[PDB]
Amino acid sequence: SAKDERAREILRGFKLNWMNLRDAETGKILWQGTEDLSVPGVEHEARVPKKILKCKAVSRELNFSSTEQMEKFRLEQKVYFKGQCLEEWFFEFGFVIPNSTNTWQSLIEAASQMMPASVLTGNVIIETKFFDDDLLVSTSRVRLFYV
Ligand SMILES: c1ccc([C@@H]2Nc3ccccc3-c3nc4ccccc4n32)nc1
Ligand SMILES: c1ccc([C@@H]2Nc3ccccc3-c3nc4ccccc4n32)nc1
Repeated sequence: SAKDERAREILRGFKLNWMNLRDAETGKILWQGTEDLSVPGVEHEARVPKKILKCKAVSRELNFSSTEQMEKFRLEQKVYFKGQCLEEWFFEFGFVIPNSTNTWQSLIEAASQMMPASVLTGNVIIETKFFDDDLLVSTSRVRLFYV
């Protein structure tokens, strides 16, 4: 369909350039990277400090480029533990200018009692879906290790 084709054009023009995660209370950077963890079809991996699980909230900065215009760029993310969804998060960025580069800041609040890092590590998958409005542009997964 015309929509399948537009989703592929948007994905072809998209890159996640860099990202970081901070403790929202202190501001300190807990994780950073420059690889595009949203590329579909391969399982990505990330190692995060275990103490991130004790944060009341984490702030994310996500820097991305897009050749295509988007009217309502947004994300749906699911935290899966051994295949079961524990939490779902929704975030909206909105309009994206064609051929722009953009930094998107989001706050992720903890929900309700966290299992220990040693039980979670290697058993959490974050599934990220990027949309333009109701159009699914890509689905990607990162497996998390807590260190
Ligand atoms: C390190 C850790 C988790 C991710 C994961 N995976 C992601 C992949 C593409 C874009 C954003 C993320 C991301 N946002 C997160 C917010 C809270 C917890 C995990 C989150 N992710 N990426 C790198
Ligand atoms: C604050 C906000 C969200 C979470 C969230 N909450 C989680 C709930 C169940 C399993 C894993 C997580 C989780 N892994 C994370 C890796 C990086 C950042 C946040 C992460 N989480 N933890 C503290």
